Amino acid sequence: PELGSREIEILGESVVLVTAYDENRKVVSQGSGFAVGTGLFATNYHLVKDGVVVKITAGDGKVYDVDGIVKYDKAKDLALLKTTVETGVNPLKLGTKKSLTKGSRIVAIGKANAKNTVTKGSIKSLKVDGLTDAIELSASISKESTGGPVFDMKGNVVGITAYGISKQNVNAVIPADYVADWVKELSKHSFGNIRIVRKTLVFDSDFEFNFVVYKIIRALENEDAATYFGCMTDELYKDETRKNLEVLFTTYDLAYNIESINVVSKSEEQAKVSYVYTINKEAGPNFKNYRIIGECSLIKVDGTWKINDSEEK
Repeated sequence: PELGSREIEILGESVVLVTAYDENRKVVSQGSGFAVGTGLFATNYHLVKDGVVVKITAGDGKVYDVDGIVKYDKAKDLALLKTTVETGVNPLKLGTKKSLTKGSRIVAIGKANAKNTVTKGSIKSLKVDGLTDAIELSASISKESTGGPVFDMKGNVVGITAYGISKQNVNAVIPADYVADWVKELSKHSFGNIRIVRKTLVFDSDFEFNFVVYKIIRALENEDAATYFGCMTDELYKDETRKNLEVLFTTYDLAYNIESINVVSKSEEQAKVSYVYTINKEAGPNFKNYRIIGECSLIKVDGTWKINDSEEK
């Protein structure tokens, strides 16, 4: 009852390279992921959280654009990505942590920069002190394989590698049950109907405009008023806004989940961009989580695009 090389090679064809880029096309993070649907890939949240643009590379070299993050869990360092198109990458069958015993053998597969690394090991413990639900392994899985699948001797995905998720030198993996729950919920929706929770951009002809809106929302999320006011014309700055931001940044920890950013209209010195995002409270006193559906006007000032008006509901 041991997973053979032939099976490992076949399962490895579902493992992909996940690369996140900043607005200047620089690589900010890179790791592994795996297909769990035709256009759905599981990975770590840390590999994509700072990616303005995210790309997936399959074992055959094919590169796919990421449309956005459809599910995520910060405490479990978990993310589910949706590609802009359905890919030819075969989804992997997911198992459960309920079948695991301590001492049982596992195989982790990761994609280096798009060739595979196979790491062998065993289950040390069915819990990890400090984590709500994690599995401890007897030895380490390399940083480059993070976000990749962990298989049992039957070939089912029982975990997801998560480099640095616990205390230093603790080797912990997240149970596949969490990804299976997301896949089951999303299974009831067609591909085109799956909704984005945290939007990632593509380097297309609309990038210059969509990025202003992406940057200004990201600045509110990072508690960065200097970047927030830098995204708008000098005219839009108000002392009252600056004061309101100080209270918001010190009172709460907030997540700004972007659903969509789209150019409505554009020209050489003027543009309109629509956007949808939610504000979710992670910590602090009472806060009513809410959705913002807006549209803003942009103008080119000394070459740099800036927001000169907005309307939100």
